[PDB]
Amino acid sequence: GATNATINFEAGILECYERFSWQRALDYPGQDRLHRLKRKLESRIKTHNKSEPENKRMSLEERKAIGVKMMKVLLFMDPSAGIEGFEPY
Amino acid sequence: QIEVGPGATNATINFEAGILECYERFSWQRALDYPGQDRLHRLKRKLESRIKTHNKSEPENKRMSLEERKAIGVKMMKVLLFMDP
Ligand SMILES: [Br-]
Ligand SMILES: [Br-]
Ligand SMILES: [Br-]
Ligand SMILES: [Br-]
Ligand SMILES: [Br-]
Ligand SMILES: [Br-]
Ligand SMILES: [Br-]
Ligand SMILES: [Br-]
Ligand SMILES: [Br-]
Ligand SMILES: [Br-]
Ligand SMILES: [Br-]
Ligand SMILES: [Br-]
Ligand SMILES: [Br-]
Ligand SMILES: [Br-]
Ligand SMILES: [Br-]
Ligand SMILES: [Br-]
Ligand SMILES: [Br-]
Ligand SMILES: [Br-]
Ligand SMILES: [Br-]
Repeated sequence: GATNATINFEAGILECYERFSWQRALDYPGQDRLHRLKRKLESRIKTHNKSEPENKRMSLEERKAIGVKMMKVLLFMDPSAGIEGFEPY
Repeated sequence: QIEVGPGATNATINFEAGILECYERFSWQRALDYPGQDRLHRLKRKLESRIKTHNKSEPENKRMSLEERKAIGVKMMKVLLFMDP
């Protein structure tokens, strides 16, 4: 529910920790935090997906893309994936 | 783990202050379940403590409040949000 939405949002959040860690900006307790979040969302995704029909199931990967989009919208940024898609103004 | 420089302390505080801002924005979608609300409140509480401790560890002209650090965090979040590996 609010559980699905919250999972997808948290999957975007995870993707951002990951991107930041890739750029060597995430500190060591931050990377512990990233590992806890990934394990926790994995277990939460397994459970949520097990309680829905086949066609209402989504991998972590798909969900990350959903949460990244949510994050863009909330921060008032163009919602399109990737570096392509900006408007001029 | 990934090896990082001393710059990552402040960067991670700023980053996480951007994260917190996002949770806060998402919350106003009432889309945030109880474990999500607890994660947000705990984030804010721990970040305030880290900010106070880090600021107390720095000159004065480098000290920054939570609201200033969120502003830095959101700047970083634009860059990150549009470069997908
Ligand atoms: Br959603
Ligand atoms: Br450290
Ligand atoms: Br932490
Ligand atoms: Br993604
Ligand atoms: Br903003
Ligand atoms: Br934009
Ligand atoms: Br898209
Ligand atoms: Br779009
Ligand atoms: Br993206
Ligand atoms: Br890209
Ligand atoms: Br537009
Ligand atoms: Br490394
Ligand atoms: Br550094
Ligand atoms: Br920074
Ligand atoms: Br978080
Ligand atoms: Br809340
Ligand atoms: Br706040
Ligand atoms: Br300050
Ligand atoms: Br403040």
